[PDB]
Amino acid sequence: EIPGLEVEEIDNGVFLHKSYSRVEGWGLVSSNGLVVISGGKAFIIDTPWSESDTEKLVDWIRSKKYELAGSISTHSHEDKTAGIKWLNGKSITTYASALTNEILKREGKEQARSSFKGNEFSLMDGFLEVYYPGGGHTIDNLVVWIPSSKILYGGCFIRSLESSGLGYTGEAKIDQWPQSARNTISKYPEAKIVVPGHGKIGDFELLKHTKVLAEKASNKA
Ligand SMILES: [Cl-]
Ligand SMILES: [Cl-]
Ligand SMILES: [Zn+2]
Ligand SMILES: [Zn+2]
Ligand SMILES: [Zn+2]
Repeated sequence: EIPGLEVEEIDNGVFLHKSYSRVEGWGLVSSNGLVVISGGKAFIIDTPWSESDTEKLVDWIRSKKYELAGSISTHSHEDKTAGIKWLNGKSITTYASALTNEILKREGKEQARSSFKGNEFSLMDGFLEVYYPGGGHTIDNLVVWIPSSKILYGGCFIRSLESSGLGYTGEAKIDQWPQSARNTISKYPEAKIVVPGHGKIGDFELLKHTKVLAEKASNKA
C-alpha cells in the first residue's frame, strides 16, 4: 500500500527521514524526523510512522557503520512515536519529556524508557539541545536544536511554508501557540535550517510563518 522510508542528507551528518501513513480525513500523509551524527554516533529525532520503517531506519544507520545512541520523540502522536516499542525491544534508549510519557501512558501506549522534566534538556554530550516552547500543535510539543550546525527541528509545532494553516488542531493549544512561536523566534534567531514535522524543510522563515498562522487562528477563534 504505502510508500517506504526515505533518507536524505540535508547537511554534513544530518539526515532527514521521511515516512508515510494513510490518515482518515487527510489521505496519504508523510512525516519528517532526523538522524544526527556526532563522532560516529547516531541520534534519532522522532521515530518513523511505523515499526517496519523504524527497523528500516535503524538498519540504514547500522549499514552506514554508525553507532546508534538513542531516539527522542518530540510529542506523543503516532507519527513521531510509532517506533518506540520496537526500539525499546532492541534496548535502544528512547527519550521523551515526562509530559509526553504521561500522555502515552494515559492512552495505553508504550512509553519512552528515559524522560526529562523541565523546559530544557541536552542529549549526546550537548550536541542536541531540547526545548519546550509552550503549547502549540499539542501541549507537549518539543523542538530540538543542533547548535553546531544551527539546525532547528521544529516538529509538528512548526508548519511548512507551503501550509496555509495549522494542520491537525484537534489537540492544539491555539491560544498558547503564538507566544510559544514567539519564544522560539527569540531563542533561535540565527537558525539556518528549520525542519517542520510535515513538509519541506526551509530556513528561519518557517518560524515567522508559523507564528503568523498561529496568530491568525487564535484571532479567528
Ligand atoms: Cl498535514
Ligand atoms: Cl541562535
Ligand atoms: Zn502531532
Ligand atoms: Zn505530526
Ligand atoms: Zn507565511
